[PDB]
Amino acid sequence: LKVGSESWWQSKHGPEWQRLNDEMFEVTFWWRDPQGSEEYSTIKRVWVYITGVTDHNSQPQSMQRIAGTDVWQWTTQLNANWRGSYCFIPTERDDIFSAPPDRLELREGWRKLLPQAIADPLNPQSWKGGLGHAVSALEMPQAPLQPGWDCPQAPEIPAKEIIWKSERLKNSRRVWIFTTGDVTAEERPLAVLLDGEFWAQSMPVWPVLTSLTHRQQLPPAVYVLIDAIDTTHRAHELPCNADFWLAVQQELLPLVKVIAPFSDRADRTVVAGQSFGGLSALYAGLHWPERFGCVLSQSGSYWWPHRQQEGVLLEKLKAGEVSAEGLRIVLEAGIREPMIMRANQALYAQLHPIKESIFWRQVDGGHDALCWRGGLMQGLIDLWQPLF
Ligand code: NA
Repeated sequence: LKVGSESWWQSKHGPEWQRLNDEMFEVTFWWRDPQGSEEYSTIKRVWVYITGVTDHNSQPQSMQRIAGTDVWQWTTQLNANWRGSYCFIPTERDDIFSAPPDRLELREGWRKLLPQAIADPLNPQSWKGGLGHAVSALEMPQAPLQPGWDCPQAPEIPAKEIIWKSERLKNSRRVWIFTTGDVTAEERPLAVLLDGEFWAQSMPVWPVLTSLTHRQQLPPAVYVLIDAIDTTHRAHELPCNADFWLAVQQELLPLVKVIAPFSDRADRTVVAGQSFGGLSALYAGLHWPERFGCVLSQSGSYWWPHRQQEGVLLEKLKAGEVSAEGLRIVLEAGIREPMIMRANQALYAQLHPIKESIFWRQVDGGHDALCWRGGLMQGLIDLWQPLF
């Protein structure tokens, strides 16, 4: 009842929202200063950073402290269909975002601040982000269902983590092997997931796949999740790197097959990734359609390597150096990530001769795992649907 008191804080479990109109909701966020009120606290600003929203040309506004309390509060508006992740940035600095600002001023600003990002401690839905700070989930009421995520179930057989020591790549990484449905299942499709460490540890997919397979949305299957190791490895290995996929095919999969047998049918073999991983996943089906006949690409980085020039994959597809023949593809991108959107549309245009084998999807979200988690499940559902 009295704002900022223990009992008041008790009633707070993350942001609260209410409809403004048909299109928008108003949303309020609270952060509690561990250090107490103005007198006792060194905190000068708290920034709310919302993925795909905070980035998109006016001056950022801080949370404001309610005078005399440990409460910081900030209100904004969000689209009814929107879902995405956010973080708080409590900082002792007062120099960032003072000017009334250039697009590059903004980016620089957030670059300086993002190292101090934290998840909302009162939001139960928080995870270690992909960018070395924790984040929290926010979903507006009309955001679409994400298959399986609302009714996770304990895995029947927990995933096995092995170390894959690659002779070709001269490195070691974690691989997680997870099998679903009935043990005796024969000719189980294989799905390979890039950024495996994220989907194995940060936002574990196990209980969601379990849930969907139990209700026969997904066939019994073998999932192989590959650790990207770190940012540098990832940026070398994922974007169009033949040696990565030759190692995967010649060393990793034959190991996985003796531990967890799966089908050698390309037409049910899935390769799934996001950004560099989506690009990688397509690159794999274009060059080894005998092994990978199904591609799940979400927010694929089709601009690669050019951070106003076509990406190399698109160029090689234009030139007929590679064909998308013998492929089923889920191709997904968010509207709140405009440059990714454009690259994906350019690819889609190019894939015209193979247009009807493509599940083309747009989304009200950004470059954000909270959005991807749904499209990942739905994409696996679409690709495997002919097995039903
Ligand atoms: Na639930």
